[PDB]
Amino acid sequence: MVEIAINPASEITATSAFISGTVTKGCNISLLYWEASNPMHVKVASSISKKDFPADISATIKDLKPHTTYQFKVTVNFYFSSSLQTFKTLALESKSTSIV
Repeated sequence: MVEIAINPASEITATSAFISGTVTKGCNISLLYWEASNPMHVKVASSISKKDFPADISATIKDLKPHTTYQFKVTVNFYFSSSLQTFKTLALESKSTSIV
């Protein structure tokens, strides 16, 4: 009886990513993210209580492990889960300035 839209992650860096979703048709909405190898170690990008539908939830999750695969979903009222989206962080990278 509820519809959830989840978007692929954008603005992905070595240690951060931007995840978003939308609920279209007092209820809780949460962005839940975790690294692929540890779906138990699950963190919360955002928690909002909108009674107003449709609803947009966004969060720029920081402090991520470089070069690591993460997954995130959107959960409504703690039991109604949407589908998964998958992304992987970048590794650390520098400004190499060679001399020739």
